[PDB]
Amino acid sequence: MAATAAEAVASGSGEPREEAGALGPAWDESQLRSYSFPTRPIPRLSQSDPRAEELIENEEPVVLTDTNLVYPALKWDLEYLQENIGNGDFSVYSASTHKFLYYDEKKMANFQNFKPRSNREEMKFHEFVEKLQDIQQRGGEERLYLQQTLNDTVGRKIVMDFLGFNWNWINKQQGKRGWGQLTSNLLLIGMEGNVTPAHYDEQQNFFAQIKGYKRCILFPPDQFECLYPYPVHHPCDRQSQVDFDNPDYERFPNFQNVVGYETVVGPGDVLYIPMYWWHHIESLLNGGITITVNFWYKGAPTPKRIEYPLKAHQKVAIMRNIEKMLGEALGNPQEVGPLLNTMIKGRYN
Amino acid sequence: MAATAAEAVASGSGEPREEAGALGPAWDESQLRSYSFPTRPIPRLSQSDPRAEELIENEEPVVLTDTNLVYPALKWDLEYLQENIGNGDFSVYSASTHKFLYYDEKKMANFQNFKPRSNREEMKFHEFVEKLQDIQQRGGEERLYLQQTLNDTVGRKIVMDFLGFNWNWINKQQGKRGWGQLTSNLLLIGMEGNVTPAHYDEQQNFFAQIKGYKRCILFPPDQFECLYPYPVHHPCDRQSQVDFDNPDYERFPNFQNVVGYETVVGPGDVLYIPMYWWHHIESLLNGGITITVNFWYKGAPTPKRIEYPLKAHQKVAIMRNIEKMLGEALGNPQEVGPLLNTMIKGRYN
Ligand SMILES: O=C(O)CC[C@H](O)C(=O)O
Ligand SMILES: O=C(O)CC[C@H](O)C(=O)O
Ligand SMILES: O=C(O)CC[C@H](O)C(=O)O
Ligand SMILES: O=C(O)CC[C@H](O)C(=O)O
Ligand SMILES: [Fe+3]
Ligand SMILES: [Fe+3]
Repeated sequence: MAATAAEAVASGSGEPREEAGALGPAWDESQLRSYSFPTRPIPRLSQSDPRAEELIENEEPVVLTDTNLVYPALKWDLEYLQENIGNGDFSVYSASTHKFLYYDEKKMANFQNFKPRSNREEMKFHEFVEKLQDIQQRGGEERLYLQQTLNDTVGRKIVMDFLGFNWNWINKQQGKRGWGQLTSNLLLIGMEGNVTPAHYDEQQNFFAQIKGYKRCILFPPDQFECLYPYPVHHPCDRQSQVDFDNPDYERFPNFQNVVGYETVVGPGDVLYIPMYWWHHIESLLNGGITITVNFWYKGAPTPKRIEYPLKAHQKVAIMRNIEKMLGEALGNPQEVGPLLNTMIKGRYN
Repeated sequence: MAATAAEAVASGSGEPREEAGALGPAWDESQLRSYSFPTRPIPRLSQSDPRAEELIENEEPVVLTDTNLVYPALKWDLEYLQENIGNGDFSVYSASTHKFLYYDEKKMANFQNFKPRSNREEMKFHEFVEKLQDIQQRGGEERLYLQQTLNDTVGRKIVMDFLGFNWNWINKQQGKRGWGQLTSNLLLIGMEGNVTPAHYDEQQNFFAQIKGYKRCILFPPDQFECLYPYPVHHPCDRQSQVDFDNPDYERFPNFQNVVGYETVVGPGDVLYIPMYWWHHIESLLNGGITITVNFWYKGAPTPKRIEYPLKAHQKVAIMRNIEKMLGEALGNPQEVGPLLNTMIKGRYN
């Protein structure tokens, strides 16, 4: 029965992997939040597996289990980083809810009726750690999520760890895919339960898990119609307007058709998040703090002769450009919507 | 009472003008079709009136009563033209209904499920006149509408009449408005009751009435949202999808808000139809055949520095361009609609 046959391939992250030396289940289902949509698993392969190379060349997610990409960082933890990360400033987001929706500040100018559910604040690593402890011991509920690009200002031992990354492997990946340069490395440290809502990036991403576990739920670019991203000029550009915890099927009917790809990554796993793929990321409930470092690369330059039909991500690119052009022409982003409706109502719908 | 005050300025063409020498009412109300929308009158002025110049400079319709634009052609009629128009071919449209919706043949390729309610056929003027008589005496109901650009091939006396047009006046109009060159002169001869459905042109137009009477109903460019033009790639591009005789308020709800500008033009009147203004044109019921010659001019070049806010016609221009671009990018016009809906549903509506 196809219905049942399907209810089966809709595993999710699957049965929890077992830790070496019989240290028990890495994590368990009750640590995962519950959503309204189905999900099949992202393949977990070895970098030496020809399949893994296949998925990447073909822009599909895959978790590489043995890259040693950030092997030297697997020793990182709060104590170690405070002693060696530097006296530099670290962007730290604070929020009331478990949801840390990203917002673009340079865009906060066009939409003033927008109020951030989470606020940013610069800190010295020890401050973040301090504030983390107050909350921790005082049993508070304020959630924090440090997210900072690793810059010229980190300490000596961190720079050392950095040099020990597996540049041989990734550089070859950058080379074989024609990608552009590495644009940055984002360091993320969050509290258990922290959620990064579904959104997509215009960067190729190698997501290297370091400490703790993270459940990653991705959606292919062709599910744009089911995820309803905010307007291109809105601060939450690229983020989904749908609240996965309380989805509004009236406003977002096609979210009822969404199908995800998930997996739980841990210390040493590297998840390839292809450019334009939506991803929702959550730190397992009661799993402790999580540490991750990503590698963002500019995508490869678009082929000179366009081949048809277009790939989903090229249509998404086209839609974004229309919204931007219209923004410039009308001289005001607020008017994009009204003109678009006028263009389709009774004509294309 | 504003409601009443308004029910009054909603005259229409107004009281029928009286013919010189007490020859009676030029025409009467029962000769006008009945529609669901209100209309105020287009001003009837003298070319020497500073107001007339005001409306034209400001791109608003006006009927000039004394231009002598086509004074020499006021003698034209079927007999005269057959003897002097030429042996050239004349495009003649035939239709079952009184509505002569224009269709672009070069575009009939993308929409094959489109069937012309009226068909074109080349003829020698005498043929058109012959076919006109058969129908006429045989009491048939097949309607014909000759519409042909006046070309290099017209007879000597017609070329003479042409030279006697008031080029001094119009050339000065072309000059003062910065318009481009005269692109053409369309000759129109239709049967009583013939209707040209609401549509807009991307040409400045001086509409010179010659024989018979025509009721002209125009709408400002900012009523785009009430008139629902077909998709830009459709054969009926620029025409309204709304059937003025049987309007579908379900599909076209805003047609309930449409307000027209009308007038009845006769022998010697010249109606200025500004670029992008919608116009519906009908030959009075039982008024005999009608003859008109238009003057189409390219519009003036768009100012180098764009001033805000945009004028309605600039937004219409913007919408058309979006539809065309999307057509090229997707490599197929049929897909424009689906992408536009995906772009607005749950995001901008
Ligand atoms: O100073 C900051 O926190 C921003 C650093 C910037 O993202 C970079 O290093 O390129
Ligand atoms: O790990 C998170 O919570 C956010 C990850 C971020 O979206 C990325 O693209 O690396
Ligand atoms: O030959 C025809 O009927 C088309 C003539 C063309 O419109 C022109 O004269 O520019
Ligand atoms: O007079 C007609 O029936 C059609 C007139 C045509 O739309 C024009 O722009 O001159
Ligand atoms: Fe991301
Ligand atoms: Fe026209």
